Amino acid sequence: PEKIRPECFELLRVLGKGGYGKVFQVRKVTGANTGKIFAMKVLKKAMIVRNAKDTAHTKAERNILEEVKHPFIVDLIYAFQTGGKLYLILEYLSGGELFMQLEREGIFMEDTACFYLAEISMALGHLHQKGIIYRDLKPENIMLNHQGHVKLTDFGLCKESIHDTHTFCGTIEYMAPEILMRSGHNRAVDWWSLGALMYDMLTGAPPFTGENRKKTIDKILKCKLNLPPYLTQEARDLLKKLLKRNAASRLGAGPGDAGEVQAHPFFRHINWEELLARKVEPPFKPLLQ
Ligand SMILES: O=C(Nc1cccc(C(F)(F)F)c1)C1CCN(c2ncnc3[nH]cnc23)CC1
Ligand SMILES: [Zn+2]
Repeated sequence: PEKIRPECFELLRVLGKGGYGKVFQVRKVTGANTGKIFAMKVLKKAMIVRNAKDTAHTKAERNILEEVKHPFIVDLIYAFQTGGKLYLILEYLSGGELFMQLEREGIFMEDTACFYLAEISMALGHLHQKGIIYRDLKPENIMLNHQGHVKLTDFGLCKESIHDTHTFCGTIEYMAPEILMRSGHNRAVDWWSLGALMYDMLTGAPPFTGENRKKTIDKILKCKLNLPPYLTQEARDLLKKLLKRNAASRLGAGPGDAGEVQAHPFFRHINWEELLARKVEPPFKPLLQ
């Protein structure tokens, strides 16, 4: 049996740092996967007990996450606790954030947006089946692997550096009204957020923005959707079906879940079997760019 220790990993570079802890790119230097590169998160258990909402919740989420096998969800490989720290060993993802692609491109062609949103919808469908709600599809929460395919990566504890309960840490621009109102929610919040992300991809900004936090929340709650005249009929129709205040009435909120969204005419050109098999050419290939 292999004894996993922090000493099994050499540190290569820092990928992130915050109040809860720190993320490293690492190389495993002993055991079966000697030489393989991973992402290693190191969380301060002392900090976790302090800043929290429900550790049982986030623990259960990571418990499920560890067992998930899906091409568009991050692989949480090992998890162990020694010292006063929690170590999470994940697959290393070299393609950067979807945020970075949007920053570069300004806005996406509809075919580009369609590709990413399609892969994301399959990840969401799988998550819901396994009992996970993603909550927040801000483009920083979606990474790309070396090929340019989506990996959902933001689970469990709040990874923000500047905090605020952790609902309002970081941008709330992609989160459903009922999360912000703390009025109770379910997987329908994910289809809202997919819509907010789609809107950002196609127009350059999330749907509801304010000069400050208070005004932004007010706009999200009012949910007065402004549909740009320059987007296709299919894009506008999907957006109006996702970005609805009535959570129950969102496309995807019914019993078919992701199947409802995937059937929409906006995705008419997607071959879902090829997409899942990652046989569809991504719009952007990190290794080549
Ligand atoms: O966790 C992160 N940031 C962060 C920021 C502050 C604090 C903390 C914490 F306390 F949790 F440790 C974490 C990001 C997660 C996604 N990232 C990955 N980068 C590369 N391979 C990856 N494989 C899986 N994820 C990635 C980049 C960083
Ligand atoms: Zn926080």
